[PDB]
Amino acid sequence: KETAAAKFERQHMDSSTSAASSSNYCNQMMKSRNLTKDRCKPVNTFVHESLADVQAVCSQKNVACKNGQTNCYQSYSTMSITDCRETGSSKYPNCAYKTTQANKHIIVACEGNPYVPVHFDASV
Repeated sequence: KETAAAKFERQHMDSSTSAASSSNYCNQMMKSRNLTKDRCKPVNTFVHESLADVQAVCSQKNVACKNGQTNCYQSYSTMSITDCRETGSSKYPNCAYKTTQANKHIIVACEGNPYVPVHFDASV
């Protein structure tokens, strides 16, 4: 089975594009990255940075996760990210998403040995 670290990568990393400029980026990526089985996953963010630069966030600014737990880390810099949010007319199995692009700080939850991202907690 897919580890938590691997799931974070599949769901949240997109190092090979620098940004989403296409209105169809999320429609394609949510399907490609296996986020549309059974139900459309409603909301998901992709990060357009190298895996090593995202992994490096686990030793950046320690902050609380949005549930108040202490294993979250905010990137010092903004990073290029894309939010994918299921539209108000989307109907599974034809999952439809609004793509929005921005530079924002990311907040990841890290766990394990090695201590790596396992959840995309928030953006700032």
